[PDB]
Amino acid sequence: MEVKEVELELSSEATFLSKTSIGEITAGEKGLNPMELLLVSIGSCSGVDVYHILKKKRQEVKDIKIFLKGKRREKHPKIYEEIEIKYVAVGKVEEKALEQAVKLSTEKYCSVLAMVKPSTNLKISWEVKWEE
Amino acid sequence: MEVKEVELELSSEATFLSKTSIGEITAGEKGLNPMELLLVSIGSCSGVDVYHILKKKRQEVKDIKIFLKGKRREKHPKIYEEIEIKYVAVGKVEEKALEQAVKLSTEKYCSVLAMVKPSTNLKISWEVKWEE
Repeated sequence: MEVKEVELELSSEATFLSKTSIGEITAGEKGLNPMELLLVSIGSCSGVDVYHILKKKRQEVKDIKIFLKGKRREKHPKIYEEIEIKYVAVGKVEEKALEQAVKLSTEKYCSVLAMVKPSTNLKISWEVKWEE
Repeated sequence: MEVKEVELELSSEATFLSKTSIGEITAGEKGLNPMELLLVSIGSCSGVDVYHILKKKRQEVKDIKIFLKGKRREKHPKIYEEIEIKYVAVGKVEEKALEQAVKLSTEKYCSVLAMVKPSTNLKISWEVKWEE
């Protein structure tokens, strides 16, 4: 069982300097918004999967853009009732390759997404911009 | 329904520059680790709750340290089978005040934590270091 550890310490009002393996970032009221960070966590996790999968399937990736939008419940806790994720692959990428990468990631490989899926409505979409 | 939005773009191999409301951070294989970021997201979210609650209940906070440890499943998706969160309040803080803040946060206010709770075993603990 791989162990992941982070440590937070108050830096400013309701804000925390957060120590991770690569460095420290400020998260909180006056720093990176916590719920936006959750989306970044989801996007990067899945993004890592899509990148490796597209590469394994011989696609030529010039760039990968991932857009995430979350709609929060109005009452506490204000979790995301819905999360929209749109994947845009740029380069010589076949739509079928991107679809496989997205589905394997969202349904099997991305750990962050697997942890929140049961608590929200996930809407996934994707598109390719063929470029040389 | 408040809407939160972030946008990611490939920056280096399997890494993404992630645009949020305060700025951009690198998340991925060569940047902030995605699963460590989830822990930072959880810690800061809850941390924001604890800070405000302790303040409302007239406690004199000199500092707040939050330690999070996650134990991941060995098979995909490698979600956290367990997440340990330890809250340390420093200053003129009564243990009862910290307990109330932690429980209200973990059971009602923190949105990030509410989204992953159903998928893992959460172990919460706390302590105060009385300081003047």
